[PDB]
Amino acid sequence: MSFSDQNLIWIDLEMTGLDPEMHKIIEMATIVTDSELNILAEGPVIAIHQPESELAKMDEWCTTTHTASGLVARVRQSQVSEEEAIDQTLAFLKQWVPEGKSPICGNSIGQDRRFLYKHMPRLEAYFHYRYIDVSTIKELTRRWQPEVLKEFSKTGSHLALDDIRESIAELQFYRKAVFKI
Ligand code: NA
Repeated sequence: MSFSDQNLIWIDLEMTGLDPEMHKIIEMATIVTDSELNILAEGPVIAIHQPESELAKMDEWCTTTHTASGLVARVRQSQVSEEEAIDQTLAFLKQWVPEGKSPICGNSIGQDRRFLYKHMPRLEAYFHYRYIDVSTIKELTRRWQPEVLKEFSKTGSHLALDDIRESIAELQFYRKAVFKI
């Protein structure tokens, strides 16, 4: 419909920890915006099944966070593997953005990209090599005019779709508050 090579692919992952070689993806969500950050479509929100032995690698922060959000129960119930999650996400993205054109967009998105390289390389390959990291702008704002940051707050629920929605809202806030373009 509004298929364009200027559209942006936003992605957030939840994981069993911080180390791609050790840990696993347990949730993925994607959103497509246009170049002006208008949300065009939300993609599959997928709790990815992992066996107990992988969930058992989670530290206290991960265990309490992902249990209290209901994600662990959804992971245990899920019948969707990483490959099926890739397939579903690619089938969605191909309707909105061409392959290789959108940077990866989100908060500290380098960490997510590391997990994509290791666990979902077919999905990583869909992104342009660049990064649109909203936390880059957060950090520069904290240093150049930190009082701006008191005007925006995040819930930070670690539900992947809600957090990527917050990432977009954060960048929308920055465009009005710290940008002049
Ligand atoms: Na994240």
